[PDB]
Amino acid sequence: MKKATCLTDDQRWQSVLARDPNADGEFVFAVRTTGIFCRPSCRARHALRENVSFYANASEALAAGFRPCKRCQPEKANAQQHRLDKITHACRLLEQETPVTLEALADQVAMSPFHLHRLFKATTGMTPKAWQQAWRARRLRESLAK
Ligand SMILES: [Zn+2]
Repeated sequence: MKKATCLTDDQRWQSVLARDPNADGEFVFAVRTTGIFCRPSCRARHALRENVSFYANASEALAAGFRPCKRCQPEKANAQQHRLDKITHACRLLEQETPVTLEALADQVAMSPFHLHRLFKATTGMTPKAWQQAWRARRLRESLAK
């Protein structure tokens, strides 16, 4: 209830230095120099540890007489933003046995086969075709085959 600042200056400065894009409700940084207040999150190098103000909500700092600074995720913007989290979702989504369309997976991610194939290779390391063949090869080799 009521998105307020942290319990101390050090505790709040943490979220600021952390640059957590999911700080929707953290605290807006008021700049006395430029006279602007950044959304709860934000990570733009502005105002040192003395020339910066702390506001619970953008409405609070704005009323005081400051200009709002966007581009720091104010509310509703990034759906996920993550290469590892994306491929992880694909790996689970592609838990079928029948050959699935490549571009189809590209449709959900809204990217080309170069990104998915590259990302999947950067994390997984092996293509989806290798996974299926891996099980078959393991079942055959497990019987002292080859
Ligand atoms: Zn900002």
